Amino acid sequence: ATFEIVNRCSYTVWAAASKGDAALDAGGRQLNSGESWTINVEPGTNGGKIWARTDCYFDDSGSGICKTGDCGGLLRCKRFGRPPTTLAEFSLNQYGKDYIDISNIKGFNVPMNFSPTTRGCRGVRCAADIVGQCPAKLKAPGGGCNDACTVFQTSEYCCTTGKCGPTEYSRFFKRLCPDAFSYVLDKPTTVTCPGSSNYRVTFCPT
Repeated sequence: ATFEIVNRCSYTVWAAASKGDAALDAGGRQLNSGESWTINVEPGTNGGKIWARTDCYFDDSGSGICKTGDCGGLLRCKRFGRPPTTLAEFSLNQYGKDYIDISNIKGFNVPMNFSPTTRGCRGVRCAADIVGQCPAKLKAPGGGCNDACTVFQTSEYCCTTGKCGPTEYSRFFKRLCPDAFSYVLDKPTTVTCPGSSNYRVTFCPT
């Protein structure tokens, strides 16, 4: 499957793509403002994620640091990124269908649209100014808006036992972005697409 990753932000981002135990495609790349990078994701990929990283520095070997979404200091991510990270999430060719969503469960750094480029389903978007509106206690000094699990490490926010409810913090993310997951047990906003659809992830769509 192809994923065109487009940076419409006025700032550089370093795109990242992983399924948690491996890179997807090269795993990461710099995207200056306006640049597009197309990756190939193997059919059947379960639990893939794409995200933006901000304020990165990498040496000539591809080792370094980012302020949001850092994946073990690598340009080419093999693991998931450090919160806060707005997440484009997908599982492809799952009993003949693809499933896509956006999640704020690991916080929010950069606004995102995640849409099919082929027929048969809708896209999802979280484009509101979550960083600007972020509750004081969730603001990450390194940049972005943390989720409450990251900040407070409670069973309720982290849904450790599988029985949590919405919270004042989750409701903030949900108010700003109704079509993204705001906590683990949120009413799903997952879209079913035809198996083997292709996609575009756009940072700063609006």
